[PDB]
Amino acid sequence: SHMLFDFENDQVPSNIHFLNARASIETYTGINGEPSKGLKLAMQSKQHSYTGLAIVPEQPWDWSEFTSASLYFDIVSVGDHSTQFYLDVTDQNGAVFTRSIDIPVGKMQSYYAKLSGHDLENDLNLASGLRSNPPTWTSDDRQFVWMWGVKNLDLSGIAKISLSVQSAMHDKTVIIDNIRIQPNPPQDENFLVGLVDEFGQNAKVDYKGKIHSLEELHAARDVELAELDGKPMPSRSKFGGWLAGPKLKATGYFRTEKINGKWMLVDPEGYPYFATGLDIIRLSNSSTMTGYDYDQATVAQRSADDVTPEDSKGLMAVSEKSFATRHLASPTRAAMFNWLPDYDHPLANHYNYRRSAHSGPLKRGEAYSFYSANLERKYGETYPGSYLDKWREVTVDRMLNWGFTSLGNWTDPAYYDNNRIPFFANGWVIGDFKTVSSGADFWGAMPDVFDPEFKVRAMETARVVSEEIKNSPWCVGVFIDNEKSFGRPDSDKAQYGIPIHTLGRPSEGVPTRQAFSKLLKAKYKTIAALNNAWGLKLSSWAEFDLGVDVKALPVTDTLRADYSMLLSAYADQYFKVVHGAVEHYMPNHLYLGARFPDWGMPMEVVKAAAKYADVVSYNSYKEGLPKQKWAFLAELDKPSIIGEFHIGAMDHGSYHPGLIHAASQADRGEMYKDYMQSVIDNPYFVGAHWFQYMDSPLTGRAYDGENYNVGFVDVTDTPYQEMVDAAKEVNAKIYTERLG
Ligand SMILES: OC[C@H]1O[C@@H](O)[C@H](O)[C@@H](O[C@@H]2O[C@H]3CO[C@@H]([C@@H]2O)[C@@H]3O)[C@H]1O
Ligand SMILES: [Ca+2]
Repeated sequence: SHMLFDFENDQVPSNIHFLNARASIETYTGINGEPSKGLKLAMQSKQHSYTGLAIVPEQPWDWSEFTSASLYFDIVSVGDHSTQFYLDVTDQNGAVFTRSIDIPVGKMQSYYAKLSGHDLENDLNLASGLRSNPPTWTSDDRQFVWMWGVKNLDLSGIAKISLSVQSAMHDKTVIIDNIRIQPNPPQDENFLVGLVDEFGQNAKVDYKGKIHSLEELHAARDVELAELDGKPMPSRSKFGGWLAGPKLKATGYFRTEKINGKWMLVDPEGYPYFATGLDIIRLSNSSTMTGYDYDQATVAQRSADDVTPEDSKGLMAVSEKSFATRHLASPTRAAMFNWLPDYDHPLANHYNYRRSAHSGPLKRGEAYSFYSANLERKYGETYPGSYLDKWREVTVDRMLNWGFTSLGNWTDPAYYDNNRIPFFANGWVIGDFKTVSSGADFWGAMPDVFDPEFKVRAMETARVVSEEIKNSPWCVGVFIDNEKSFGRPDSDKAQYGIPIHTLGRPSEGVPTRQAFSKLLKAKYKTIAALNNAWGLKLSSWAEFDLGVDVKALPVTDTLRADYSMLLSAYADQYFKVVHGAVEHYMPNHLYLGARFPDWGMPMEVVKAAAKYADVVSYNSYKEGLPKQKWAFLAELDKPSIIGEFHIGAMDHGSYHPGLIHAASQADRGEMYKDYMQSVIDNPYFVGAHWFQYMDSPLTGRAYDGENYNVGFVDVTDTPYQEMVDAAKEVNAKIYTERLG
């Protein structure tokens, strides 16, 4: 194709810029086995949470002739750690896409990111409904995995090519060579055909541990069941705390306390407690859209009062009447599957049906859970559905064997009386209340928390959670909601997106806007004072109260101060209402906040949670908890919990490793241990939960197409032994590390 950088002139090129990284040209051994010159990039990524290089041509490259082509890099890690690279490609209009992949130590390989062609011809997926696809051609090269952003850049002007390492726990070093563009090979018209075998596995790729028959599955089951004796790790108290104490005052419920400078939970009997475990201990998210649909008059409709969003509903039992009306809605989906059972087949009962979807080519449709089918294959039936009871018992035996102290978030309520391991409960506050927007809402619109109907719904949410947990001492506490779009950290406008978007609306029929207006009047009194403040020329408060377009205003210190007031009042009201509901129906139990992702934790909102929540919860998909990124915790002095993290890999058939990437199954375990060490060393954290128990389906979970290697078990319900070992290493030292 077209060689951009081969480094053979021994220069570090002046249009490649470095950020917290040292670059030089070094002879190394390339893919063709010959010594060659490459760019050695030693990133100072232990110290700095963003490191990397950026190629910035003096004028954007005009690549418009490349109508079907990819960008290639030869890359390899050097030293002790694999490197997850983020590739960010930015065009001359500011449009960006992000791909990512693991870069192992050892053998150099070629990595490519498509610029145009093939499968590039709130939907983070490719057309298929997979977050990232199998390759559209066969080669030994590795495809950069799709993450997010604009599929089709303006190729007549590529402005920036960025490779970065972010929030690492270690210095990372790579060698890079042969940066080039190549036309795409012809597209394999079968690239999405026959992806899945009868077990839910990658049909086209054999890999270590793959199941090739029913008897191998039974052999896997027999080996494991032989080792599970139901026994907890040593010195765990009844409720999974630390028997060696010091023993503290016992209240009969889980609670928080600072134990010699380190925040802890304290179990119902008074023993120090630290929460470890897995999220999604349920079957709801294990189904994948098959491509078929049913007659709508055969489908039960959602009640408007239901507290449970569609994504979190139990797998729906599909009726024979429904199945009789089966028709093809997506040929592309349907051709993915080598095996799906007839309605007559004993495994037909693992069909599901979703009535909505966040992302993907179908808004609704038939889905099949291969994991669930494999439970039945593994454990059989001694009575209808007995494989589900057996799954739960095995699941609990596993967690105790593996040393986990809890069942994490989104545990099926059938586990809530297990009375062998504590669990975390959850509810979602959903309904018909009025909404507001941040201007970039990810999962859905934000609630208008000043609408009385929002409180009516928070109350019903808590009521139902309360009826599920039956005031049990086994419930560590209650998460409410998840990853709400309180505002992105990219810029002041993004962060204050809720105030900005809401200010643009009228006060009439917008209760959050009325609350905001009240605060600004009390601050400024007259319209002329507000005019001076905001640089506006409004004729009256009445005019102000019709809505003002402040999106257009650059954010000044005055504007920032006013937006901060408004966002604080919004978050205060949210947490106040949710906390009041939880305390009303579950007065004994901890309220665990709203699970802030890195893209939705503006400090005004964190502060509001620290006021009402007993434990502030954050989701953090990174290689660990970097010092500077989490220094703000000292200010709040609140016990905190990681609700989600994970590390995935692509050596066990998955097309997508997940959010954070390892070189292999063993490397996943090593990265789990590094992540958990950073939680364990942090004095504000009282636990961390891994998302999630099982891999997502190879062809994408029905809700939004995530198709990640993020399980402790694969589609066949076989544990990843490298993850088991890493969890046991961690779980053996959680208490000795925190207490001494
Ligand atoms: O295009 C939107 C993206 O923006 C990126 O900046 C986020 O890191 C991404 O974060 C992801 O968002 C949700 C889907 O995967 C998880 C990840 O944090 C969240 O659940 C995503 O929000
Ligand atoms: Ca070279």
